[PDB]
Amino acid sequence: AAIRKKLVIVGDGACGKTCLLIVFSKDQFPEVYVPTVFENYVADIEVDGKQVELALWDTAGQEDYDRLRPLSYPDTDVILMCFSIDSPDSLENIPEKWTPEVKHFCPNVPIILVGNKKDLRNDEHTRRELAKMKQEPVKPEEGRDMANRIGAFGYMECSAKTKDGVREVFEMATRAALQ
Ligand SMILES: Nc1nc2c(ncn2[C@@H]2O[C@H](COP(=O)(O)OP(=O)(O)O)[C@@H](O)[C@H]2O)c(=O)[nH]1
Ligand SMILES: [Mg+2]
Ligand SMILES: [Mg+2]
Ligand SMILES: [Mg+2]
Repeated sequence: AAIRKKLVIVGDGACGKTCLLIVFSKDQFPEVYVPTVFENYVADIEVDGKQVELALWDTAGQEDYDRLRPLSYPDTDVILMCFSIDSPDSLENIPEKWTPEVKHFCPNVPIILVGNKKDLRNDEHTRRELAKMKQEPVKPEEGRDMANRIGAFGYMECSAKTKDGVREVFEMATRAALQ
């Protein structure tokens, strides 16, 4: 009857995974109370005229539990693989940590590469703090290149803070899961 797809979100601690789920889940109508933990959390989305049940799994809190975390991977239909645009170190962990893991436990599962916190790219305090480490915010082309490099289905940027791009992240994930 209903189409259910399992979505798992991964990426470094504090890169915006939980906030991204919260903003998406709060967008749903009728309005529902949204918790701060997501484990098989069912969200109903309509994409291209089709009703889909997305079962959301957040790995926040598990980023350094290398043996516990992969227990969430079986029968995943789509991966949101996140980094934060205010953290080049988070982007470097995409090929170095997250991609090998996800490809191992989720073979042939489509990956959406997601750059979070896009509102920080041109933020004065963010630039100043990063410059102390000889870094700067991630550029869009660096995100697009990484997405090609890891064989992502697509690349999206979003901000949980402004909500820009959030809907589109989940529409893209849903299409990927269906196809
Ligand atoms: N400026 C900005 N801050 C964000 C955004 N998303 C999350 N944050 C903040 O970044 C921190 C980590 O976010 P969280 O979603 O808990 O990250 P998680 O550990 O990956 O689940 C929190 O202080 C959030 O309020 C965003 O889009 N823009
Ligand atoms: Mg990351
Ligand atoms: Mg976010
Ligand atoms: Mg839940």
